Amino acid sequence: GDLDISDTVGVSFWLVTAGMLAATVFFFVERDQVSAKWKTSLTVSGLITGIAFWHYLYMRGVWIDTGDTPTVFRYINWLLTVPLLVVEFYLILAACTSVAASLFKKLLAGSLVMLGAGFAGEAGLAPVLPAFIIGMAGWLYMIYELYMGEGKAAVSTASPAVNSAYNAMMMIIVVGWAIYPAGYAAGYLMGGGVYASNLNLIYNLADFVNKILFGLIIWNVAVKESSNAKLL
Amino acid sequence: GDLDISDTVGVSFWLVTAGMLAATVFFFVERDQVSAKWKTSLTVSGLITGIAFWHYLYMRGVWIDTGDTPTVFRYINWLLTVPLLVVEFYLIVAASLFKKLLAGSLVMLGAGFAGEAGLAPVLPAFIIGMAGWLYMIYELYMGEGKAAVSSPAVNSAYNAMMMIIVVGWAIYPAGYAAGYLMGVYASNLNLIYNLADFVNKILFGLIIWNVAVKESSNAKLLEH
Amino acid sequence: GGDLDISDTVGVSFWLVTAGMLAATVFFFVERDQVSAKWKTSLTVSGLITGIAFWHYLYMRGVWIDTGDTPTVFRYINWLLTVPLLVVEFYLILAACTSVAASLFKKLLAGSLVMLGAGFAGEAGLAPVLPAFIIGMAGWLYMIYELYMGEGKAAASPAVNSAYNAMMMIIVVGWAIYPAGYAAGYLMGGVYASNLNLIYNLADFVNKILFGLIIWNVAVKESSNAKLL
Amino acid sequence: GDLDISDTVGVSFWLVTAGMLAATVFFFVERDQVSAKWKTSLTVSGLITGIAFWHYLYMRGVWIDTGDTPTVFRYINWLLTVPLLVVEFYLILAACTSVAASLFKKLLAGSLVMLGAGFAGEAGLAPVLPAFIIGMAGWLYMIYELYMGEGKAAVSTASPAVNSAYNAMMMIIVVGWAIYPAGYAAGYLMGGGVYASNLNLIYNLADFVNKILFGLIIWNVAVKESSNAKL
Amino acid sequence: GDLDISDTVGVSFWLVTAGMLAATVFFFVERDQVSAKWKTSLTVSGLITGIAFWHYLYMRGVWIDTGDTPTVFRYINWLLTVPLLVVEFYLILAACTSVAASLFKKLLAGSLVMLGAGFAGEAGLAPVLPAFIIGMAGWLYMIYELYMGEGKAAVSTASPAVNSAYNAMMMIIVVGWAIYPAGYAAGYLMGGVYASNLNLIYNLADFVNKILFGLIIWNVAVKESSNAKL
Ligand SMILES: *C/C=C(C)/C=C/C=C(C)/C=C/C1=C(C)CCCC1(C)C
Ligand SMILES: *C/C=C(C)/C=C/C=C(C)/C=C/C1=C(C)CCCC1(C)C
Ligand SMILES: *C/C=C(C)/C=C/C=C(C)/C=C/C1=C(C)CCCC1(C)C
Ligand SMILES: *C/C=C(C)/C=C/C=C(C)/C=C/C1=C(C)CCCC1(C)C
Ligand SMILES: *C/C=C(C)/C=C/C=C(C)/C=C/C1=C(C)CCCC1(C)C
Repeated sequence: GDLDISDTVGVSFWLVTAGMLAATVFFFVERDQVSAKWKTSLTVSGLITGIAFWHYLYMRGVWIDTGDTPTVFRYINWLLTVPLLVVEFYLILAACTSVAASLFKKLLAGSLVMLGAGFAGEAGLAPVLPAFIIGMAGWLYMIYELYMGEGKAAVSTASPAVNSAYNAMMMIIVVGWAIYPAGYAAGYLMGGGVYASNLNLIYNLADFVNKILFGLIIWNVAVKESSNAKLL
Repeated sequence: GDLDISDTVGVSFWLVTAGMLAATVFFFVERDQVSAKWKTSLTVSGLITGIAFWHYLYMRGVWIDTGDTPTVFRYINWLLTVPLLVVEFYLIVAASLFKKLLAGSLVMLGAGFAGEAGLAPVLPAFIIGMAGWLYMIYELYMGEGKAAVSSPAVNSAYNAMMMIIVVGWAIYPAGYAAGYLMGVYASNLNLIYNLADFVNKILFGLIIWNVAVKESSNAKLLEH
Repeated sequence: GGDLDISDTVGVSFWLVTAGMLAATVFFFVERDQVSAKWKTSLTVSGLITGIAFWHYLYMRGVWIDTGDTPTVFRYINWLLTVPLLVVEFYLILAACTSVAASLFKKLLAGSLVMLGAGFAGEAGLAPVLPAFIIGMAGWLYMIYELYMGEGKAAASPAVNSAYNAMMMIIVVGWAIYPAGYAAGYLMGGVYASNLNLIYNLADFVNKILFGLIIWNVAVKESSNAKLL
Repeated sequence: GDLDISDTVGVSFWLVTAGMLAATVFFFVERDQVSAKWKTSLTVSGLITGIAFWHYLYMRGVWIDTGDTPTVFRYINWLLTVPLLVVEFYLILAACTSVAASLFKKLLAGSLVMLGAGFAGEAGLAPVLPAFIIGMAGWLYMIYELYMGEGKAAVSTASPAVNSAYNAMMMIIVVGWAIYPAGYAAGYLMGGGVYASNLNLIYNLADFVNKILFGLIIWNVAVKESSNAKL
Repeated sequence: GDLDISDTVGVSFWLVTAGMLAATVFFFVERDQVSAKWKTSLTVSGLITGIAFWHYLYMRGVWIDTGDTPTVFRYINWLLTVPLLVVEFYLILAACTSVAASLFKKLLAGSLVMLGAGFAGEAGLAPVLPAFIIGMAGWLYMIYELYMGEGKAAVSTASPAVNSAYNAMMMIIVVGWAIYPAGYAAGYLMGGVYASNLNLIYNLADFVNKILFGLIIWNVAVKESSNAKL
């Protein structure tokens, strides 16, 4: 049975699964193109893409066998991978800020509320819009604390590579992550049934941008910095 | 079809299965950032998560398929993994302590199993289980443990292995207690076991990793 | 559970190329330790191209044997994932030769996406077969154009030159087998299912394995030469 | 359904399967902890544990499914691994004596007689008692050749590591290997019926001792030498 | 159930499958015991045994389910692996002569005629005996070109290791490969198909020529790499 090109959510799942699998191999193998300062970052990136891979196989499974949005798998994957992205965030902060381990506590706290509220909405354990609002709070609390709350502590200019990582991190958590709540709105906040296709299409683009492309930017910083240190 | 959310135990199983997979990969890959002094410790850590992963697939499998607590899978998994944790201490008087810790661990698990499998009433089983566990902690003080291991990095490792067997390990008897010694609560029992395996196998290996990476970086830094 | 059907010529070809991508992937990933930092990402990308092909070859061949129909979607999804990856390789190479390298990447991607879009519309019956072929060649020739004339018309290293040529050579001579196969299938005025698949499978072998091999040969030579210091 | 605890043999296969899994990973991954002097040894060590894992999977399948002692799988496994262990013995002996090549041939001949006889017994192609004796002769001919025959050549303490590995080889053939004929006696040479439970339990233990544990001995010696030689 | 010991060839398939599995692992892992000169060699060797393994798994499936000879899996396996052994030969040849590229194309052409012929026979596409003679000609032409043709161009003392690898290559294509036609002869060239002998001989041939030949190269390479460091 060839892929059904009409099942475009079907195809999206397929594409992203391959993207996850590839990225995963790429992050692990390229660990040797970066130095000890950078290796653990690549491990975590690969680990994030890796877990998404397996969860993508299951997500696609259920879509195709039932045509229902795979909410529980979706959130289980976020539950597992969001904390690790937070760990990448922490790893970056620890290079340029005194408050890195305290921030990590609050960023984690943000993310759990963000995710729990989201899930409540989609699970029908809470009305959609209220749940969206609390979720948004969670996400925004993280942004707040990172740049305006406790995070305002240090913006150490010391390393061009660390500024890049820091820049990339901001970019991902602000515009990067914005794709998910966009997804949630499209699916649940237009006119009450669920617009299941557009929900999943957007979620799928968001995991690609946020798991694969973020990983990719960090690797590029990592390789560039690694190579300049070699020259010297 | 989609994962059934109302099955909290099923979900917990899923999550730790993934945690174990992830940790196993992480320990193996990260061996390249720790000196020869630490590599084997990371191997052993990866082995523990590895075995736990396979056993989590089956434990989960049983739960979804029948609703029964996978007691034998659980205990067999501990039987394979707990010895490897004790090995990690020997890697740190040594051969004597290992043998004593092993015996403790085996008395501990044996009694636990006895109770859960119905080969002994649960309370006496709990006491002998507790005795075995308690004997392990004892041997790390007045006993053969008062051999002040020369090496700060060795000490941070040892301290953290000291702490895990005391506070980390307590989650299991807590698990047993919840399930068998309250007013069987299979659901609560499996939730605490899951959490205990998660904390103890992942975080402990994370500790060793952390010490090892720090020690190794410092030692390559003094190579100037 | 029987022996491979010998009558089924298309099956044998799928089977073979499947194996070839499998071998190739292992080859490229393993051999990374025979090339320098300057070349390693190339080999990775090379390996990911063949690895992703491998998985899709497994599905393609299963679609063929179980139904006998042509695996258009699996075939195009495969190229959608691998072609940009091949363009990334051109970018990686071109990062030496010019400072305009990031521009070319953007343009070559757009060209190739058009090339595959046209082709797909053709085989999918979303657009008539012959005009689809035309827009197909447009994207392709546009790619070839921007490399030979236009922007890619720019320049300590005797290896980046061979790899450059390798690229210019393959995107012209190598990639040609694809529209050659499309013509064979849909442009004889039914659909020539077997010829199509045989040529595509042949093109994939040549362009994914043999291209990867050329880069490997350049990287290996350069790394052992630069080692003499 | 959960593992059945009353099926002792069943549990034994499960434990040993998993041990073979872990040890395979252990011996491969740990190769970067030993010098070029020892790597191939750890490779062969992981191969033996590796091949044994796959066979343990099948052996356990058979038992769980039929209750029959999985003879052919057992001896197929031994046929693939014993020659490898004999290869490891040759490598050690290479560092000790000039007679190393003929010893290897002699030992391979011994072990094949040994395994052939044992198998004929268990598969019912020969009486269980005489097969055992020929089995034992092959085994004993190996031991003889190491201790009194062409192997009385040179103990030659070239290295403290080579000397440790040599002695490890010398012990295992005797004390470690002895578990197998003991298991075979227990299963075929003591009763009315075949004592399959004991037989499988003892073989399981013997694979564990000889593949996993003996592999760890080579690993131990090899890590110590390599770390010492580096400084 | 337990493996069926009466099925000699069943068991034969089992034994070489596992040997291919082991040998693939051996060769990839052991690359860190040889220097850059030899690493690709070991990679090709692993690739040969790796392809063989996957094919042996299908070949055994076919022998159990049907009891028939898996002729197409076998030749498909050979079609993938022989070109690779020839690539290996070219790598050996390149350190010994300057006519290596010409030799590679010659030997490959030889080997495809060799395989196409044997297959045509076994598949029933061509009478069994003329097929044998033709396939045999392809082989012999390969042996012609190495000993008396373009191969007469040069030997090499440049290294005693390259000289060993050369010698092994010359030996293998003569005594090693000879096991294959012997098997065909056994199977199709006696009375009115001796399927067991054929398959036993071919499994033996794959073992000697893929696993054992591989081991010889590996050995040359570890000696040479170990001396090089000294
Ligand atoms: C790897 C996955 C990542 C980094 C996922 C991030 C997901 C979010 C930031 C989701 C956010 C949501 C809101 C901010 C509003 C309520 C529910 C959401 C979950 C979809
Ligand atoms: C990797 C798994 C580990 C380290 C498991 C450890 C389990 C224990 C320390 C359990 C202790 C128990 C008691 C002290 C009494 C009741 C039964 C218990 C076994 C689970
Ligand atoms: C790994 C796959 C690669 C590099 C595929 C390349 C495919 C092409 C260059 C296909 C080109 C086509 C045309 C130029 C005409 C219209 C449609 C085609 C797709 C088959
Ligand atoms: C990895 C497995 C190994 C090294 C197995 C060795 C098995 C033996 C040495 C068995 C010996 C036997 C006899 C000496 C008496 C006859 C029957 C036996 C085969 C089990
Ligand atoms: C890895 C497999 C290899 C190297 C196979 C080699 C096979 C041959 C040299 C077969 C030769 C045959 C003849 C020389 C006569 C014609 C029929 C044969 C194919 C089996």
